[PDB]
Amino acid sequence: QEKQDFVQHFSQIVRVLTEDEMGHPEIGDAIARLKEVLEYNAIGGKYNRGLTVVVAFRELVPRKQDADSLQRAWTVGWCVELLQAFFLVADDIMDSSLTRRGQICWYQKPGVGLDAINDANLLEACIYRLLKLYCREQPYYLNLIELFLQSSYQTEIGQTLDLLTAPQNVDLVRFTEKRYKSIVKYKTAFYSFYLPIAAAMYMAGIDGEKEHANAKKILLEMGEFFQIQDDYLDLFGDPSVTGKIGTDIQDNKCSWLVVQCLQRATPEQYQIKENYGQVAVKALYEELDLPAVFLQYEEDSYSHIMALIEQYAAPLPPAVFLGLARKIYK
Amino acid sequence: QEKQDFVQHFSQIVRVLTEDEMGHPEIGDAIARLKEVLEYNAIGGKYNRGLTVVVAFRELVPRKQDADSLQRAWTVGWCVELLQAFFLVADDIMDSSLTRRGQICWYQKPGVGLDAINDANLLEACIYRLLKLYCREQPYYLNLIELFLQSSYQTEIGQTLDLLTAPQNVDLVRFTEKRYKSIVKYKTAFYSFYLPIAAAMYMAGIDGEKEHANAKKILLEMGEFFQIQDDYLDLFGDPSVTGKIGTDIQDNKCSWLVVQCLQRATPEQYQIKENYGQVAVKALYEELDLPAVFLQYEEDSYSHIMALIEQYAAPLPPAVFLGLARKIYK
Ligand SMILES: O=C(Nc1cccc(C2=NCCN2)c1)c1ccc(-c2ccc(C(=O)Nc3cccc(C4=NCCN4)c3)cc2)cc1
Ligand SMILES: O=C(Nc1cccc(C2=NCCN2)c1)c1ccc(-c2ccc(C(=O)Nc3cccc(C4=NCCN4)c3)cc2)cc1
Repeated sequence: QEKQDFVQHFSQIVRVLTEDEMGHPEIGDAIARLKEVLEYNAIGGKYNRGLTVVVAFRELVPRKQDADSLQRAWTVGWCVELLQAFFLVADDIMDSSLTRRGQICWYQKPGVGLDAINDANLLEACIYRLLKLYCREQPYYLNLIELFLQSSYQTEIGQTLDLLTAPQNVDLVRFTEKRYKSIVKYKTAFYSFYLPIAAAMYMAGIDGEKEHANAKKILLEMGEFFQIQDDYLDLFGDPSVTGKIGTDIQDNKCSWLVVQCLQRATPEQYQIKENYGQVAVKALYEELDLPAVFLQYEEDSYSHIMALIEQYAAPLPPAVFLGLARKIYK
Repeated sequence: QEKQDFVQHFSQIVRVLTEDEMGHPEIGDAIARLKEVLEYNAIGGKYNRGLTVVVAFRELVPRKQDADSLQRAWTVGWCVELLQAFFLVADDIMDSSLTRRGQICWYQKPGVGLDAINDANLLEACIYRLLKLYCREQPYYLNLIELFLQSSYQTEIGQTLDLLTAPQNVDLVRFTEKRYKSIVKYKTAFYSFYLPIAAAMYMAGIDGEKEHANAKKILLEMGEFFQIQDDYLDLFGDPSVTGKIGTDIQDNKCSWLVVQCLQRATPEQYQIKENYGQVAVKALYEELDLPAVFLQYEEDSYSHIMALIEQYAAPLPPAVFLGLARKIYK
């Protein structure tokens, strides 16, 4: 039910971002185009990240939430969604993707193409316009600005690392465990899991370095499991349950699965760079019982995350972290 | 001589941006690549914008400049240069350019291609890393963050507007004066002329809304002349004096020259969308005495800028604005 109140707030988000027309009509055409970029690219996902901001926030304070406070929590939720849209529009260009969210990628639209690059940059910019519009008088204004800038930088560094690692031709010597973890941490975990809780945290007046560092320990480990599950499901999931079918192996992805395969292949199995990149790695993954290795790692990972929450949650409510965990773990 | 002290400070800029290796070796390869992006893309221009920050700054205070203060002025100079590099790397992709600064465009490098998009984003991100590293304890920290974010947004809006206006096929009904001015203002004038002085301004403790608004009036008008001269010189300049030869007409640019041509062409001359986009518009421009129209507009524009400085400079030293004007006007 909540997610809907969050999705409701978008037309106001868009309204507010397309107001300058009023004060500066000369730029009207550019603003109309920005509105298209918003509506194409910010809508249509699951909104778990932006929603995480609202749930966290509302779990992290009880009587300090008048209508304006909740409004800011929604806006900063949507800022996370804009950050994500900025990455995705740009990542889709970089990897020559065709579809996104069951839709043609913004850039594959006739009349868009590589103009999508500036479109992506505008999505980014809209983050800091919303923060100024809604949060500039707030004590946590600067903390949120720096948080979104740091998240972007980490993500971009992760993406660099990913591009160096899986060039758009087989090479498996790069696909190591330490490199995999490192890509997941910077490219996915920081912005997907730390950013949304940390922002809620700052908005609740919880600005301590120690507390953020504790929350981060928990959340980066959750992020890591998330992506690994993601990788497992890409291949071994049911498209009837998941809502897409996966192309990791074809794409020369540094998947958890291929990293696991490599540290557990006799040289015969090793090569086999003869089937990585288009059909069945899939058969070899099953020969090495990677589904059982996953099942086992998931059990250990859950144990590990529960101890992490035990050790590192306080003085925050465990529920904030437990909520995420329940979602991650079927 | 100064410009050299500014260019000297780069290897420290790069050193400082590539330090995280020390604390986080897992990301080493990504950092090495970032260092390449810096050195390819931030070096090789004229550095007028970043240099404008140092000259302004040093003209705007007399005994309040110890070694650390001058260091910050240099760093924020270089932040402007990084902003510029971010735009240029990205603009070069969007318009399928071949060369930049007498060099192959970063993205045309074999092994780079559309990865340049993330490279561009990293240049952007490095702005706010330098500001944090050097300026976070300064009273003007937040003002500079917001200034660089606003400059980026304006520029991106300008670029949108430019893309809507000169799609990569002839149409001349879009090439109006009001649209031209509007593109120059947002795409070029804000970040090239207002940003560098305003940052120097903030660093000197001059944070007044009124003063910034006055400085802006002067500087956006300087920006406008700059670009118009740029357009004139593109065609009618001497490549032996300028250091490049111009391709505006071929590229379907909204040049000042074509805007002037259109409001002064009988329908015969009008069409003539038969020669706009590849050889000689050039002959028709001379038939309409556009070089004399330029010469005249330049004389009026100089008059106008001197009155603007007279009226709007105080309480800042006229020299800060006069220095720029002297450079703009042969
Ligand atoms: O509202 C839900 N969770 C929620 C949202 C916001 C905050 C919280 C929360 N709990 C307390 C603290 N915050 C929980 C919720 C509803 C449906 C789901 C649901 C959505 C997608 C899936 C699913 O597709 N999982 C999955 C697997 C692999 C990848 C992804 C995925 N999602 C984003 C990009 N990739 C997602 C599973 C469950 C998840 C969460
Ligand atoms: O150091 C010089 N000017 C300067 C630099 C920084 C601050 C100031 C300044 N005066 C007091 C306040 N700030 C003046 C300087 C040295 C050589 C030049 C020079 C460089 C290029 C040109 C020239 O190519 N002009 C020109 C024409 C059209 C375009 C461009 C251009 N430059 C950046 C992108 N396009 C440049 C003319 C003169 C300009 C300035």
